[PDB]
Amino acid sequence: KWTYFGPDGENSWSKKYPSCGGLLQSPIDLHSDILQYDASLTPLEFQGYNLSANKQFLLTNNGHSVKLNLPSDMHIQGLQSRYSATQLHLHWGNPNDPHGSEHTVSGQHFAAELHIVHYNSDLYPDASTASNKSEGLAVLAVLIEMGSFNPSYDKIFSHLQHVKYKGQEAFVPGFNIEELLPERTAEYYRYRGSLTTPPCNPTVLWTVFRNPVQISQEQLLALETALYCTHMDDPSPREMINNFRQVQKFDERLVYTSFSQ
Ligand SMILES: Cc1cc(C)nc(Sc2c(F)c(F)c(S(N)(=O)=O)c(F)c2F)n1
Ligand SMILES: [Zn+2]
Repeated sequence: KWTYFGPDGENSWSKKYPSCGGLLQSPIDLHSDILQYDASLTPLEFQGYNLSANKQFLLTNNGHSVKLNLPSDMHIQGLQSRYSATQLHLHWGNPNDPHGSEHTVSGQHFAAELHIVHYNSDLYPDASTASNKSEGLAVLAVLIEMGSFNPSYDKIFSHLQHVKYKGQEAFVPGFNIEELLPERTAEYYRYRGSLTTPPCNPTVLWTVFRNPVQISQEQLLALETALYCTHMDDPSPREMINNFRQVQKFDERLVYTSFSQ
């Protein structure tokens, strides 16, 4: 069992999941000392991200986040191999300190973070197999700040009061997942790291977009207050808050940027 708070929290993940104490761990603070421009980093292309509106996709509260299942025909092109999507989900803080992204930029958290998980489908039959191979996974990260309402993020958030408890599910009509991405997607940070949850496998090629998107005050507060880690009618609920990992050491290494500074 793992959590973000108390005896099963992140300083204890290495007891059940040894890779959480291993090398290449994410997330990290993206700061000047550790950045270098790499002009060979080209734009990713996002294929099949305009999901059919006549199809539904499963939204689930899994006890650790809210996750939307994504289809195999969605992928990114541009890496050595094609990577196919498997799911997206979010990380956030809480209303008294609404700074719960995973990655930080020059020490600042953002309000929340979206992850769109993909696996190397040219070399591996599924995401479980890929998850133990170097560069087996590729995750896209979008930093989220509070400001303007976001109609495209609302296609997910409008369902939150109906997946309040662990194990609950909703169906979301397809919509264009590219509208969750920020401006200037050609500008990003790129590095080799790990899953930021157990089992913390060091097998993720990260792409964190440079620019954040905005969601409203009301949307961020729904995300921070609607959900629980526990089942309905568990007599001692646990609020799903602060489900982000602290930044990790990152020494002797570099994050590559597709933008110059
Ligand atoms: C290790 C493994 C195997 C499989 C099949 N899916 C997953 S899904 C997943 C994942 F791949 C991720 F990269 C992450 S994250 N926070 O984006 O690092 C995650 F939370 C996840 F839930 N992870
Ligand atoms: Zn994540």
